[PDB]
Amino acid sequence: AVDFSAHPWKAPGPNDSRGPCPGLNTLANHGFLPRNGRNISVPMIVKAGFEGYNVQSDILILAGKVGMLTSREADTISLEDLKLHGTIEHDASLSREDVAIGDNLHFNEAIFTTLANSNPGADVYNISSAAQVQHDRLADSVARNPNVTNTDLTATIRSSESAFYLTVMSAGDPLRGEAPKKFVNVFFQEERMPIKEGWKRSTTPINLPLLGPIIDRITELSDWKPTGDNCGAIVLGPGL
Amino acid sequence: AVDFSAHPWKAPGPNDSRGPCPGLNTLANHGFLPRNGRNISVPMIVKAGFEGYNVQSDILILAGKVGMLTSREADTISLEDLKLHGTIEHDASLSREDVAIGDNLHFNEAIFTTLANSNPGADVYNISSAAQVQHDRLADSVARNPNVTNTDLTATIRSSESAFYLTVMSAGDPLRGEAPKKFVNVFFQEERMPIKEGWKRSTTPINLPLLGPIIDRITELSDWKPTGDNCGAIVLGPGL
Ligand code: HEM
Ligand code: HEM
Ligand SMILES: *[C@@H]1O[C@H](CO)[C@@H](O)[C@H](O)[C@H]1NC(C)=O
Ligand SMILES: *[C@@H]1O[C@H](CO)[C@@H](O)[C@H](O)[C@H]1NC(C)=O
Ligand SMILES: *[C@@H]1O[C@H](CO)[C@@H](O)[C@H](O)[C@H]1NC(C)=O
Ligand SMILES: *[C@@H]1O[C@H](CO)[C@@H](O)[C@H](O)[C@H]1NC(C)=O
Ligand SMILES: *[C@@H]1O[C@H](CO)[C@@H](O)[C@H](O)[C@H]1NC(C)=O
Ligand SMILES: [Mg+2]
Ligand SMILES: [Mg+2]
Repeated sequence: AVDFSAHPWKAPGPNDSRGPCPGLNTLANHGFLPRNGRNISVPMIVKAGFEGYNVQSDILILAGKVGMLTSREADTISLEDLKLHGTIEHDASLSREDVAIGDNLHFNEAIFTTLANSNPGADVYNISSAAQVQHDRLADSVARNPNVTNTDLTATIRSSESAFYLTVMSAGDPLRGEAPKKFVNVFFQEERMPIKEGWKRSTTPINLPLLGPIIDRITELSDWKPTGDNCGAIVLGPGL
Repeated sequence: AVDFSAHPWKAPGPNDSRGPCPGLNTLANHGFLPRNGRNISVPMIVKAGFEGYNVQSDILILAGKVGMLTSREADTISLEDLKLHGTIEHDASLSREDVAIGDNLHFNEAIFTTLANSNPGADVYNISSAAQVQHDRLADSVARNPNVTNTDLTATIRSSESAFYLTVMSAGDPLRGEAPKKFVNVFFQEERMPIKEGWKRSTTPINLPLLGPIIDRITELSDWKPTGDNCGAIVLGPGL
């Protein structure tokens, strides 16, 4: 029984490491991960994701070990390391700019406008709105970034990230693939768990069987096509 | 420093986990890594490679974290996990068969014949012989394997592996890029440190600055050329 009162939100300090991921940033901001954002292992991510969000080890082990590639350390990262373009970090993010034409690390309100204005007339974001947002963000990158990378891999990662905001920030049934806008907006804009606002950790485990169909449905509805070579190669370490 | 007398060679039993890598298998056979070949983390690899071979953390962290992708565990592998084709394990190996046409895991004497007969007339293997062997092994895979994969990435990994046998099994000066055949043959054929034969751990650290030029020279002298998509995508986990 995690006591969320024992995990208060605190804004990061000047020497706290933060990355392009609102999920991990939010866990650090509540002390489920180290508040300094440093020396974070995959076991630590597994535990934090379980405690904070009820996200299970299947997805966190897979994504965590890919994330470990971004650091120079044997078995840890700093959250900022995860900005390394072409490992996980990709163009056509929901709340960050493309690395070739801007800042791929920090929350950007102008970029976030697209998500914030989605699913007009409803009080939730859902699978169809998530797909529309992905379509529109990719169109923006294609229009403004001549170095855009858009592949089967990046498209799948992008749908995974949309599935995450729809499930982790849901009103309590992640299967629904819908989340209150008031929760998701706090998650992105403040990297805070919207506890005041009425959010509670899912009592349903969020695992790959739960996320998989949501991911695939978002992709299907997004009118997606690859760009260029469609090469699914990742960057294997920093510096290279 | 390191007590090699506390690290005797013992042949693996039928249940001991062993992989396609003679470097890690040899460390396990001397107990620098667990003799059962299981529950191995990147920190353990870093320590074992330092103690056994004077290989430094830079290369072992980079390679080790890519190797961790081959298991389902948060921060460990079994050595056999590393056989996963298309993460690190590749066609045109020095001592193993290609997975599409044979056994990509165990030492194979028929395959090893090419390396064993290289640098005729000399008592060492060196950079030019290593390059010739790589050329010949790739030609063999191209001739006989209808699913052969040959990319910039696999070529670089193959040259890295050649650089490893030339440096770790050297007669004490790894910069020379040459190793006694009597040492290298024991390393491959027995996965044993050739201590009775007169081998000693390098007193010179083996790191990426040392290996990089050897790797690049081997590639250069092998007359390597791209043969197709040349898409350097790795497999990011088992079962995918
Ligand atoms: C295994 C652990 C994790 C790793 C290594 C990781 C890594 C990343 C990285 C590198 C990005 C930036 C990609 C980009 O937009 O360019 C990202 C984005 C994202 N992550 Fe995570 N993540 C993890 C876990 C989670 C969790 C548990 C959530 C839960 C809500 C989450 C939600 C998101 C979202 C919504 C984005 C999109 C941000 C945007 O498009 O602006 N992640 N993640
Ligand atoms: C960082 C840790 C290591 C990992 C994860 C690793 C992984 C691997 C893998 C998966 C292979 C098989 C590739 C193939 O031939 O298809 C391989 C081959 C090889 N490794 Fe390692 N290795 C590591 C460290 C070392 C060390 C310290 C040496 C020292 C001599 C070494 C020497 C070799 C050699 C010579 C081969 C070629 C075998 C052949 O072509 O038949 N490795 N390694
Ligand atoms: C943690 O990460 C830093 C790099 O940010 C590294 O220098 C340090 O050795 C790591 N280890 C600790 C403090 O356990
Ligand atoms: C998303 O919500 C909108 C507005 O209520 C609705 O028209 C649409 O059908 C919903 N889509 C899904 C997948 O529920
Ligand atoms: C695996 O290694 C961990 C960490 O060192 C240890 O706690 C555990 O007992 C090991 N398990 C086995 C099966 O040896
Ligand atoms: C390798 O050894 C052979 C035989 O002694 C020699 O001809 C060749 O020049 C050597 N190559 C290098 C790079 O030393
Ligand atoms: C191997 O290549 C043949 C064509 O020569 C193809 O029919 C077969 O599907 C390939 N197998 C794999 C594992 O891709
Ligand atoms: Mg991005
Ligand atoms: Mg192989």
